[PDB]
Amino acid sequence: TPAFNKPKVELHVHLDGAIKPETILYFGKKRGIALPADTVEELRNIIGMDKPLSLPGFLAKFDYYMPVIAGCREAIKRIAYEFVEMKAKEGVVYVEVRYSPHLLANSKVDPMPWNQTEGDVTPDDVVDLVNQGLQEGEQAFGIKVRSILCCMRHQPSWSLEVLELCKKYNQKTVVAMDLAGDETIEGSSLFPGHVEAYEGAVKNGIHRTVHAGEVGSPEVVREAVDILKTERVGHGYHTIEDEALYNRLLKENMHFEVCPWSSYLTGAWDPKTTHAVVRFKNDKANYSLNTDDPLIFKSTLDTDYQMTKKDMGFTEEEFKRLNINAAKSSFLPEEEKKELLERLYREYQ
Repeated sequence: TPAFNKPKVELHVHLDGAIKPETILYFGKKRGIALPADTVEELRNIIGMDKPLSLPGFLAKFDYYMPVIAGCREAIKRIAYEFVEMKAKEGVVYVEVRYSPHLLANSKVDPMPWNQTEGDVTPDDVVDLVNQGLQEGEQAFGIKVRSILCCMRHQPSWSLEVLELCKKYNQKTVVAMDLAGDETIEGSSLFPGHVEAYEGAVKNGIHRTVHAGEVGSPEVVREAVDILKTERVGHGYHTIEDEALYNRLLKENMHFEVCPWSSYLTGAWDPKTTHAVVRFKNDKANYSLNTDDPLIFKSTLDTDYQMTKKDMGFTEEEFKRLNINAAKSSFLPEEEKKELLERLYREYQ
C-alpha cells in the first residue's frame, strides 16, 4: 500500500547508484570481470546496506560493481534505459538523474578509474550513451528524464571538462552540473577547478547544484551557495545548524534535495534526533524527496515517502506541496517547466 500513489518529481538520484543487480551480474559474466557474489540475491546483499555505515563504507560499495559497467557501451546505454523503466514504475513523471561521465569512461581520462585497460569510451562518449538510453527510455515508458553531470570533489582536474559537456549536450539531455563525492575533503569547494567551472557555469546559464551539508558543516553549504553560486543544495541537512544561514536560504527560497532513507544509511543523520526534513516541512521550506542511490540503499521512492509518512507525520498535502516545489526548482527550460506544473495540478485534482 504505497504512501503517495500519484505523480512525483525526483531531482537527486545517481545513475551509477541505481542499476539492477541482474544487469550488474549480466555484465560481470559477459565481460569476465569479478564480482563479490555470483547470484542476484547475494549481490544485492553485499552491494546493499541495511544498517548505517560511515561515509567510507558507503562509497566503497561502488568499487564492487562499477568495474563491470564502466568502459562498456552496451551497459552504459542499458543502465540508462533501465533507469527510466524503474522510475516510470515508481510513478515518477519527471526526473533528473546524475552521474560522473569520467567514472564510466576508459579512454581520454586520467587517472584511469577502476584500474581499467585503455579502451575506446571517452567521457564524451559516456554522455552520449546515457543520452541515447534515457531518450530510448522516454520513448518507451513515457516519462520525462533529464541528466546532470557530476564534478567529483577529489578530482578538480575534471571539472572544466564536465562544464564543456553540459554545454555541448545542453537539454539533450544535460540540464545542469553537480559537485559530488567526498564532502569532507577539507576546503575542496575552493579547489580552483571547481570554482572556475562553477563560474563558467554562471556565465553560460548552465544550471548548478552542489552536494553540501550531508555530512559537512553549514560552512560547506555556505560555500556552495555564496561561492559556487549553486541553485540547489544536495542534502543540506546540516544547514539548520546555522540559524542565520538557514533563515537566509529559506528567504531566498533555496531548494534542498532531501534523501531521507539515504541520510539514515550513510550515517549522515543521527537517528536519535529529529530529521532535518521535519524542520523543512514545518518551515514551508523548498525541498524535494529523493532516493539518492536506490541500488545501495535497497530502496525505491516509496521507501522514502513511507518513511516520512510513518515516522515524520507527512500528509498527502505536503507530498503534493513538495513535488510542486521540486517542479518549480527543476532545471527545465521555462515552457517545459510550465507543462510539468500543469500536469501535476491536473493530476492532483
